[PDB]
Amino acid sequence: SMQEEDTFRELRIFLRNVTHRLAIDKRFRVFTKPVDPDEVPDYVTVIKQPMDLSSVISKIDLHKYLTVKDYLRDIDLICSNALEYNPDRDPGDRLIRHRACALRDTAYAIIKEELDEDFEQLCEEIQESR
Repeated sequence: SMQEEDTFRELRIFLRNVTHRLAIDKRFRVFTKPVDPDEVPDYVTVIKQPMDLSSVISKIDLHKYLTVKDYLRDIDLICSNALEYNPDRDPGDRLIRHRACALRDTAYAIIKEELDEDFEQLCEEIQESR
């Protein structure tokens, strides 16, 4: 129905806004674009599902997210990829992991405060009906 398509449009608006706010945060610069093959050639061999905030924006616009839970799976993937690829004790790896955790925690915190649970449940129920 048109009411359902309006629901998903509002969802995309909400997701674009959250993603923007993450993408403009200086801490999260490393997560705004794909890892560059030239600089890190073993990346695509170790990490089987690369993800980044630019790809998330593209996915929003392609209607790939019909719930906030589906969006959060890709925010979680950005974070888990960073933890997996950079697991060592040195300061460069520890910094990226701290930033990855902050990206995840920040996204969840924005969503906890600004997503209406009945809106999410509506999206879930429409998604399940398809």
